[PDB]
Amino acid sequence: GSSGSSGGGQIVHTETTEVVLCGDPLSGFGLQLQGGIFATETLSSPPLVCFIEPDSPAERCGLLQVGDRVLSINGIATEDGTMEEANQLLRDAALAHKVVLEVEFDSGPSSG
Repeated sequence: GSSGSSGGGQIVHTETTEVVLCGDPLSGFGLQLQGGIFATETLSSPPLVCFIEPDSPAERCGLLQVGDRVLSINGIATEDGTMEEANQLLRDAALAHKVVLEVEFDSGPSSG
């Protein structure tokens, strides 16, 4: 199951942030993913936050915003799935009243 590990290695070359969203299965959450046009097709890259709902849970996180990336969802890699799956993954999560998203970025002097 969860076997502990240790010894050496190196720090992650990239950083990430866990976005915990909560909502009902009806009202869902409040976030839109951005990726391939077609649904029935794997994702070579992580989908971006196409859009976000105002006063929504995804927005309440603040940290989240259009442009962000979604590596995995609840531990499910988006690149190892299809657009739909990603969206669907958000559905099942909604039914849980909780969801976890993983964003990618280089924690540092990100000027813009």
